[PDB]
Amino acid sequence: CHPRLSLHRPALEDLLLGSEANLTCTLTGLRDASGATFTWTPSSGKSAVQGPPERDLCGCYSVSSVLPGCAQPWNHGETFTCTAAHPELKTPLTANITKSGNTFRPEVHLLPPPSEELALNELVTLTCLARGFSPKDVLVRWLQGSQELPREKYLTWASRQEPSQGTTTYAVTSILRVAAEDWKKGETFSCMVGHEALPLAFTQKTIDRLAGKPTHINVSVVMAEADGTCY
Amino acid sequence: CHPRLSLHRPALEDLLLGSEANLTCTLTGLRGATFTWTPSSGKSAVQGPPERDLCGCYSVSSVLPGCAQPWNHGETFTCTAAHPELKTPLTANITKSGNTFRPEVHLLPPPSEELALNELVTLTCLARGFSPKDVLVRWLQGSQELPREKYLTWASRQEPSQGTTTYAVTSILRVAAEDWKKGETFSCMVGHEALPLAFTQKTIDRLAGKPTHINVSVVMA
Amino acid sequence: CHPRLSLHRPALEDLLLGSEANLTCTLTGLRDASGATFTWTPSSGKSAVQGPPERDLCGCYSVSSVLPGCAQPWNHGETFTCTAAHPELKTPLTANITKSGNTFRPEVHLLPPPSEELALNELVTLTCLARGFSPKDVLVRWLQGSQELPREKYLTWASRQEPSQGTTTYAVTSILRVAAEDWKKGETFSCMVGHEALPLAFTQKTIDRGKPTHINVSVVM
Ligand SMILES: *[C@@H]1O[C@H](CO)[C@@H](O)[C@H](O)[C@H]1NC(C)=O
Ligand SMILES: *[C@@H]1O[C@H](CO)[C@@H](O)[C@H](O)[C@H]1NC(C)=O
Repeated sequence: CHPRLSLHRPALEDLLLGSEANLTCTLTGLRDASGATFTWTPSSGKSAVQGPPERDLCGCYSVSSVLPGCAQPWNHGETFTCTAAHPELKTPLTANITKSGNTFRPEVHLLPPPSEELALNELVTLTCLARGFSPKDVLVRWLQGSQELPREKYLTWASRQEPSQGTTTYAVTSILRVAAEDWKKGETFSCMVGHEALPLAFTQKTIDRLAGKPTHINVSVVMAEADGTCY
Repeated sequence: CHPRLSLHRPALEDLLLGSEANLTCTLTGLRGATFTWTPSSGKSAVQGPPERDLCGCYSVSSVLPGCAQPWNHGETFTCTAAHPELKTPLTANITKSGNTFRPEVHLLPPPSEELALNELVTLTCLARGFSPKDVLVRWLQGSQELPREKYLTWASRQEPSQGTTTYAVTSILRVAAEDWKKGETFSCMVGHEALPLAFTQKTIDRLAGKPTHINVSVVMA
Repeated sequence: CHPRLSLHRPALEDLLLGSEANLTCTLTGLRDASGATFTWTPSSGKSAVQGPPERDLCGCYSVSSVLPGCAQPWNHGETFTCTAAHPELKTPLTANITKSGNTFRPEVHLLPPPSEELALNELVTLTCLARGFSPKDVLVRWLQGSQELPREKYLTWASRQEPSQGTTTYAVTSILRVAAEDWKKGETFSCMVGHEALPLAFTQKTIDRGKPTHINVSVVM
């Protein structure tokens, strides 16, 4: 069928936890093949390698090419443009992308286990909610004590758009299931959220047994010398 | 392109609420068609009036109506289709699922960091541990059901265990702080196949997250 | 005394569990010739099937038929008609029924357990109360935790009419007794109420061991 061309921003985990930041420019809907080429406006090292094509719906050619080393121009607010010409269309196509403006930072919340899970004494679950952030890219990582847990032990959903009270914002959730003996020893668990709009690119919250559905509040205030010639 | 057919279970929103439960046998082809179910059941099917998709095969489908009871009784349905552009007549079949499990529903109180801004408070509903992945989530305020455009539910993913295969889902609802202060109640209902009464409900209000007792001691010495 | 004809309405249990529906049209009063054939105004393919002439006392052998498949036109608001022909009645008569209108949503309350029997520590009584619904049809079931109890552990009264301002509503009650051991431990219980004026066909209220907060403030000099 008829072709199309798009442009994709770099992935979030490589801009936060990494060094390299590859853009990409793809070309789908091509009939058989091409000996095509691309165009990038900053080209101080633009080894735009292509690689092999893939096979798409019913039979289609889909080839693409990436551009390495573009982290600090992306963070400074620059602009990138891709444009390709090929046999199987009349005119060259074009596309552009830029770093987003007018963003918001998330509100992170970590919730204690429900009351009826603590009685059966087998496993408990903790919930991590992030809310109200403007681009839809986000990461979630869990810790036990001060050591990171492996990725295959929890479940994270996707970022979706919430009902509107003004500006459009997003939200995401996650749950982690831990042993009910570690909750009663006094171990602490922590939830980390990384986003484009946060100051140092990560923030965290922490919870344990004494903080959350506490059923007891103990506080003792001692004031030593209230009548004591304050100079 | 390529020819391919499938069957589809009836939708849960009509198996649970009001019994008009259809059963659809679709097919992608014409690179006139027939269908035949193994229960004849008197009332014949309809042939789909043949939308095409994605520059490819002009797809046609068929719908057998009235399958609310024998789906629940445990029968088997098969659909066999035929087209001139096919070598042999194709087939598939579908039944009701075995070894099901019922979900555990929890409604969580809002976080303490949020009530100090006087804007809106958020409530969180969680359903966990059910084996067939079809489920419904609805919210209420008192007795009035809220419209669908007022809240947000996610998809029903598969949770990481090793015993068997179970699933989970979440949902949030943001209500006004003045209604939370006034003492109104909000509910979360969940519909599933494996529940004996098809629904279960949890309720919450501004109390019952409040602590049991507080001990303060000031020592002026 | 006269051989009378009547018409019923479908039972709320299977109408709310969704799988089928019935509608029965009765003639009794005299043991006559069993030429009792019955005429229904609509027929959704499968017509009426009369059973046996079911026996009764002192010659009052009844004759009555029932057609199946009356979920969708009954819920939409159709108007059904029944008439019979058996030789004693030479001039039979019309029987029209209709889904009721102007319904009210009920109010359900669960009351905690009087401390007079809580002092004795043998058993406690829980009371579920419904009030303010327009037709005289309910379903009351009890649960514990997330498991449903069998129907022989509790009793339930019938639906009386309350006298109040202007219009006519109704009320039901029931009573459950449970061991004080796990109730002291903290096991939770719940009461469900089924009605056709509710949007999702059910409501549910739970209860658990309403206490306020204790506050201890001490100053030491
Ligand atoms: C980016 O592309 C859009 C077309 O989607 C165009 O309207 C806009 O002017 C372009 N901006 C730049 C800076 O090229
Ligand atoms: C029916 O479906 C089962 C699996 O769902 C399949 O193994 C079988 O071949 C099908 N056909 C029959 C029983 O004719």
